[PDB]
Amino acid sequence: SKKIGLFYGTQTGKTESVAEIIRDEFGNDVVTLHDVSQAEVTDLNDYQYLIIGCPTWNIGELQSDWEGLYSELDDVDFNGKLVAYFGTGDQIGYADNFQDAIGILEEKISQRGGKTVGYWSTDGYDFNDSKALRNGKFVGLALDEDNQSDLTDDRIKSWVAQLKSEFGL
Ligand SMILES: Cc1cc2nc3c(=O)[nH]c(=O)nc-3n(C[C@H](O)[C@H](O)[C@H](O)COP(=O)(O)O)c2cc1C
Repeated sequence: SKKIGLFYGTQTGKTESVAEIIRDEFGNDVVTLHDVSQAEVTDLNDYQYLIIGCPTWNIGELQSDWEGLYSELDDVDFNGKLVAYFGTGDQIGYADNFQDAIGILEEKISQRGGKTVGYWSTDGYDFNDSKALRNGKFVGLALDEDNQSDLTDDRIKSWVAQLKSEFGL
């Protein structure tokens, strides 16, 4: 399959709204949305191209539904999969743990064989520390709907263009 499986979690709905934007931005290239509150870890097996969305909560912690699946990721093999990440977070209120959730998820998924695509520049954010940092870039798209909502659509448009190349669409 060349459809993209987008698996997101949300507590206050912001990550879901951004997920819908990414689906729209992919245009006629199909992206299928999956809320992880309704998923089983084995649903991840169904795609070769995955997009993982998660907000960071409670000072550096996973969104609740994602924590449930996280615990079972050693039950899946991500070899042969290309995986991109996005997150929502607040760089002003949580400057020391900005986007940690996607960094925790990517470290596990890459341990299990997934190959990360979609690295994103840190220019234009004001933060101190992040578990999503990888040699000076973020592991994936960092969105901030609390402080930088006006930038979200442009950031998504750019990242989707990069993803279509990295997924070979
Ligand atoms: C109590 C609380 C703690 C938060 N902790 C973090 C954090 O550690 N890191 C961060 O980047 N954002 C943090 N956020 C910001 C949320 O990730 C952000 O509002 C996000 O858009 C929520 O996504 P959701 O609506 O999909 O759940 C926190 C927000 C609140 C209210």
